[PDB]
This record gives sequence, structure tokens and C-alpha cells, in this order.
Amino acid sequence: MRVVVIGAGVIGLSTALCIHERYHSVLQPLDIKVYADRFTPLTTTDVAAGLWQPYLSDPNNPQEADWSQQTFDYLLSHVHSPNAENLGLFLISGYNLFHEAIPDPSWKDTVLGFRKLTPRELDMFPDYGYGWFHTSLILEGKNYLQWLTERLTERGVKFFQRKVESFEEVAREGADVIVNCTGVWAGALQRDPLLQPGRGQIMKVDAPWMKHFILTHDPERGIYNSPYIIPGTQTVTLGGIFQLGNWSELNNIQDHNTIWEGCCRLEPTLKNARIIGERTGFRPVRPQIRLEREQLRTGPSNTEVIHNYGHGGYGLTIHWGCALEAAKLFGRILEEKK
Amino acid sequence: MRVVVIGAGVIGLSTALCIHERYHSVLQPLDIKVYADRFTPLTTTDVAAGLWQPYLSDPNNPQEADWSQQTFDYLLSHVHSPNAENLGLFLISGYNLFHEAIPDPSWKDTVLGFRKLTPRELDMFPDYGYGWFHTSLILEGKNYLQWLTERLTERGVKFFQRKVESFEEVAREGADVIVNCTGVWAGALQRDPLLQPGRGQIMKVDAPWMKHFILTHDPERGIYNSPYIIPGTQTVTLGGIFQLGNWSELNNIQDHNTIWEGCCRLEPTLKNARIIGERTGFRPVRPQIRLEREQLRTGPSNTEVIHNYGHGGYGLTIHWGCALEAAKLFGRILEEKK
Ligand SMILES: Cc1cc2nc3c(=O)[nH]c(=O)nc-3n(C[C@H](O)[C@H](O)[C@H](O)COP(=O)(O)OP(=O)(O)OC[C@H]3O[C@@H](n4cnc5c(N)ncnc54)[C@H](O)[C@@H]3O)c2cc1C
Ligand SMILES: Cc1cc2nc3c(=O)[nH]c(=O)nc-3n(C[C@H](O)[C@H](O)[C@H](O)COP(=O)(O)OP(=O)(O)OC[C@H]3O[C@@H](n4cnc5c(N)ncnc54)[C@H](O)[C@@H]3O)c2cc1C
Ligand SMILES: O=C(O)c1cc2occ(/C=C\c3ccccc3)c2[nH]1
Ligand SMILES: O=C(O)c1cc2occ(/C=C\c3ccccc3)c2[nH]1
Repeated sequence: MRVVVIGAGVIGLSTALCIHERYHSVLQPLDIKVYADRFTPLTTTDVAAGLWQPYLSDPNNPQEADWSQQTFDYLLSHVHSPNAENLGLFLISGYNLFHEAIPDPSWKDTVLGFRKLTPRELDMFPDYGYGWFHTSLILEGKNYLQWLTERLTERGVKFFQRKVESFEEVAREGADVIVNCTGVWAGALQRDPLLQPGRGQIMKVDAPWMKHFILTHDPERGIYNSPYIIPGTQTVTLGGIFQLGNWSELNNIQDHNTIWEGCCRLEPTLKNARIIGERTGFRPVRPQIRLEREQLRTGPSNTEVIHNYGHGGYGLTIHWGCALEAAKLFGRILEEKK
Repeated sequence: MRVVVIGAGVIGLSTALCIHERYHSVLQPLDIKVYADRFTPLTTTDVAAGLWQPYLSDPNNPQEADWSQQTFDYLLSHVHSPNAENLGLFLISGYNLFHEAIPDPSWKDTVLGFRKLTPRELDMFPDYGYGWFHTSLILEGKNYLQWLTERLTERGVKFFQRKVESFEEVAREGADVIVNCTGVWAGALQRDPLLQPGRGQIMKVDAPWMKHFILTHDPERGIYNSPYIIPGTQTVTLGGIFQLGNWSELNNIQDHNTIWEGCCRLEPTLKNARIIGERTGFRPVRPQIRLEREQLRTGPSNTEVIHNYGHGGYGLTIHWGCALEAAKLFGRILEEKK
């Protein structure tokens, strides 16, 4: 009853945790190990600020919307436990700014105290004339990945460092079910033209007076290409860069100036704030999340493969709904045994 | 044309700054010096978290309400300058919790995005069933007193350390107009039975995930005697102690337990947070602020005295409206010269 999960990001770790707590009981003996090329603090998850917020128009797959809601409710039911600081979970309020009047989002009632910005609040941001204010959650990837690792290590889950070159290679090794949580690199295991890197560059600035998140939006520049400021526990994330098809895991100077001159137009207080770090990541951009069960009859035996990747810029927002759905698929393989 | 301001708190410093910028011009040669027993970080102002919020029912003096509004507008017009971090000025959102439904405050439209808490937000605080959410400002006393000191030193304002024993003593020294900004100690210069110490004890805790202020209210325990959590730039202020008539400038253990067991019932995450410090202060409690002009014909000449003290637990909230009003009184003495 052995199962291998490939990848140690928010997807691989929550999926591995979900499957356990759903199939661990005496009658069902379960063996699980995780294979990953990179672990915390070197994953994409470690680069993500952790703000809960879906993509903000009607999703192409209505499933996703419920998975986002499932994640929020799960996280909000945790936000006030003394252990919440170990997963880097806290409550944050903030602004979402626009140039034109857009309809209220689907997640309007998922979030806390959602409302439309007043003219006086809008007068604090002089390039934007419409907007929202609401209370969400930040789930810092660094702390959450440590929490999941701890949680998995005490429940008997072994961890291994290796770069998998094919599913057939891990199938001949022993594993019954393979859980594919490779993120942006899934293509190297099974070609996927739909999956593309959504290059992001961030700036980690020391600004503790910064108490709210500010997200800006314009259909002109596109998604994730507009200034954003996201306070964390130890620093403030300064972003607003999205380059599709870009595989450069190198910090670019032109992007630094774009983020800096954009965030300082929002919060001019940021001009006299020290920079602790700059980092780069690739959002696993896919039109839809691939959360489908696939029988790999092309290789060792009739091996089952659970695909779970392509969560773009909302991996931390959606992860739990996915992890539950993946566990549901694992149960379908189990009931269809013999 | 020499004038002495007694006290270096938020009152003494803003008053001294206001008078200058209102009477500094070539035609009006002005000499001003400040006398104080204690300077930053040893004043009451240094103990105050700096949250802008008036006392929250209809004030006995409707003047005060406009002075509070004058302070907010002045501070909000500054909040987005790159210099705002030097006066410890930033924008903060938060909760005001209640056991019963109370009417909305006077300052409801003075603050940003004021609204009444939703049932789901109220379900995060299980001892309180009504409440408000709004966006205010924090003006940290430590940084603001440094900013004022800097501002005054470059405009030619001399500072002196001395404990004044009487107004007649400073009148024989030379000073034409005396500005009395002694706070809780005003009684030692001119007896005031109305002025009393409103003992406060605070706890400075390291909790950066704490992004909102939480103020609790009950008519049972009284004003300032209910748990409060106020995030600052470098730490989080944990309070909820008010002892009228208490002159003990010593941290009490029983009060520590009261604050700790109260703040942890609100935010249980605070249980595993380090304590950087504990401090004590005395709110200059008076039924009304004494901002009256008084001719001291009892002593050297017909010396004029500007009284400006008794700002209780809202000194940082009101200071600017007071400083402007005091400057207005200084102008009345000037026009009534000869
Ligand atoms: C700059 C930036 C900011 C972001 N901010 C947010 C945010 O605020 N809110 C939000 O909800 N989301 C955010 N995201 C998106 C979020 O980071 C992701 O969607 C999520 O982290 C994707 O993680 P994953 O777990 O799928 O992939 P990853 O975190 O990259 O982890 C993938 C795992 O797959 C492994 N892997 C790949 N190929 C192999 C192989 N052959 N063998 C072994 N292991 C392999 C890696 O080794 C790794 O362990 C942000 C992303 C970026 C880039
Ligand atoms: C625990 C606590 C928390 C608080 N939090 C807030 C808050 O969040 N928001 C808010 O708006 N307000 C708050 N306050 C209230 C605020 O601190 C005060 O109302 C304000 O700081 C009062 O300052 P002052 O300038 O009148 O007096 P102080 O700051 O005490 O300064 C008085 C000055 O008078 C001097 N002085 C007195 N006698 C003499 C003498 N004979 N000779 C020379 N100098 C003399 C002292 O030396 C000193 O320099 C808080 C108070 C406490 C105690
Ligand atoms: O750049 C990103 O990938 C990113 C940063 C960030 O902070 C919250 C989210 C999730 C969705 C989102 C992002 C920007 C604008 C609207 C929704 C998010 N995505
Ligand atoms: O204890 C205090 O003196 C105090 C702390 C604090 O934080 C904001 C204010 C100003 C008025 C106030 C205080 C508590 C409840 C309602 C209004 C304030 N006063």
C-alpha cells in the first residue's frame, strides 16, 4: 500500500497530510514518502507572501471557487489558536484598488467585512478611483512548509531529496499510487503545453508601520503586473511583476525599478525603508488546475497517477480544497482495487 | 517678548511649535524656551501607544470634539509623506468590542471606513456580541516627541531641565507669558482638586503577526479598565488598567496578570509571545481640559498664564486642536498689550 508524492511545496505537503488523515486507520495500513528536488526555503511557496485572494473574475472551472472557500474556512477556524504563529497564519485587512468600477467579487462574502472604498479613503491613492476594503488572511509559505514538515515527520512520513526523471522510473521502484505536485516543472515528467512559468520578482523590505496590504489592478498591464505591498510577520513584500514564458531565476534590475517606483507612488513612506532581500519565483500558470486521476498503463503495471499542479499565483489561497479533492481521488483508486 | 513653556510632553512641545509658527514673523520678534523635569523617553507621552480615539460618548465640552477632529485631519494629511515614519505616524484598522448595542460614536465620520461588526467577525471574539471596525491612526509618542524636539531645536527653541516650584518663581526670572503643560503634576504649581492620576500599566510584547488594534468596552469595569491590544512599529502594547487616585510609578504583578489573562482571551496567539517591557504612567484625568487664559496678578507684575493640561487618556488624540487653541489665546494677550 506504498505511495510516493513528488514535490515539497504547499501542494505536495498538504496532499500528503490530507491522504494520511483520510487513510491511516488500523484496517488501512498506509506507507507514504515524499520525493523533492528542493525543500524550504528554496521552493516557489517560500517566495509567495501568502495572501488569501482568488483571481477575482468568474473562474473557468467553478470547482476552484469552492476549493478557495474551503481553504479560507479551514484557515479562519485556526487563526485564533495559540499555534497559529507556527504556520505563519494571521488576519490582515487591506485595499484592492482599480481605475474603473468593476463588479464585486465572488469571494465577497467569503472574506471578512468586505466593502467598497469611500471617496476619502480613495483620496489616499491618487492613480485609482474605485476599490475595495476587506479583512483576509496571510499564510506565510516559509512557516507553513515548516509546520507541514513537522506534522508529517511525527506521523511517520519519510522525506527524500532526488530529481525524478519519469513516472515509470518511480513505478518500477515500488510505489502503487503516484501524486504529482511538481508545480511549474510538471512538464519535465509529462509534457504539458498548457503549463507555463509566470515569472515573479519580489522585494522584501523592512517597514513595520505598514499595517495593510494594498493590491492594485489594471486590465492594461494585466494580472500580477501591477504594484502590490503585502506586510508579513518579519517584513513587507513589494511586488508587481509577471512575465509569462520567462525561466530566468535571476533578479533583474529593470524589474526592481518597476516595483520600487510603483510601490513608492502608493506608499511614499517606503522610500526611506531598508531592503532585506529580493527574490524570484515562477507561478505554475495553467488555464485550469490539473487535478485529475490518470491511469499510467504506459509503464510498470496499471499504475495510478494523481495529478495536482498548475495553481498559478493562488497556490496558498487554494491548496486545502485541492488536498481534500486529491484525497477523494486516492479513495476512488482504493475502492476500485479488487 | 520672552515666553516659557513648562513641560516637554505632547502638550508642551506642540503648543511651543504652534505659537512659533503663528508668531515668528520679522515684525513680531519671539523668544521661547521650554522647562521640563523629564524629557523623552521618560514622559507619560512615551508610555502612550498613540491610537487616535476620543472617549466615545458625547463630551461634556463640545469644543474637545472639534479639537479631536482637527488633530485627525492634520495627521491624515501627513500619513502619506516619506517623513511620516519619523513622527511614528501610520494607518491602523481595528476592532472596538462591546457586550451590548451602544450608539455609533460622534467621530464615526471622522475615522475611515467606520462600520458595525458582522456576526462572523463577532464570532472571533466570544465574550463580546456587538462592535465596530474602522481605520484610524497611531502616533507613537516616542517618535513624535523626537520629531517635535528636532523641529523646535532648528527653529531656535532652547531646552532646559528643571523642576519648577511656582509660577511666581518663573515670572521673576523674566518670562512674559507662561504656558502650563505639566499634565498630571499641574497641582504642585497651582492646586487643582479636579486633576487626578489615572494610573495605567502596559505590557510591550513582540507580536508582529498582530495587524489590528482590539479595544474592549464594558460599563461594569469602567473606562480604560478593559483589555486592549495596540500594535506599534516595533512592538504590540497590551493594556487594560485604570486606577484613579493611584500615584504608584511601579509595575504591579496583579495588574500584569489582569492584562495577560485578558489579552490572551481576545488573542490566544499572544500566549507564546515574548515580553520586551512593562511600563507605568498616569493619565492627567480632569472632568474638562483646562485650556483657559489666567492673569496671575498674584506675583511678579500682571503676568499672563496659559493653562493647557488634563487630557486624560486621549492626549495624543487631541493635542493639535489644543495647541492651535493655545496659540489663539497667546494672540489675545498680544492684541491686549497696549
Ligand atoms: C512572486 C510570487 C508571489 C506569490 N504570492 C502568492 C500569494 O500572495 N498568495 C497565494 O495564494 N499564492 C501566491 N503565489 C503562488 C504560489 O506560490 C504557488 O501557486 C504555490 O506555491 C505553487 O506551489 P507548488 O506547491 O505547486 O510548487 P512549488 O512551491 O514550486 O513546489 C514544487 C515542488 O515540486 C518539486 N519538483 C518539481 N519537479 C520535480 C522532480 N522531477 N522531482 C522532485 N521534485 C520536483 C520541487 O522540487 C518542489 O519541492 C506567488 C508566487 C510567486 C512566484
Ligand atoms: C498607559 C497609558 C496609555 C495611553 N494611551 C493613549 C493612546 O493610545 N492614545 C491617546 O490619544 N492618549 C493616550 N494616553 C494619554 C496620553 O499619554 C496623555 O494624555 C498625554 O501624553 C499627556 O501628556 P502631557 O503632555 O499633558 O503630559 P506628559 O507627557 O506627562 O508630560 C508632562 C511634562 O510636564 C512636566 N512637568 C510636570 N511638572 C513640572 C514642573 N514643575 N517643572 C517642569 N516640568 C514639569 C514633565 O516634566 C513633562 O515634561 C495614554 C496614557 C497612559 C498613561
Ligand atoms: O504575484 C502573484 O503571484 C500574487 C501575489 C498575490 O497576493 C495575493 C494573490 C492571489 C491572487 C491575486 C493577485 C493579485 C491580484 C488579484 C488576485 C497573489 N498572487
Ligand atoms: O488607557 C488609556 O489611557 C488609553 C489607551 C488608549 O488607546 C486609544 C485611546 C484613547 C481613548 C479610548 C481608550 C479606550 C477605550 C475608548 C477610548 C486610549 N486611552
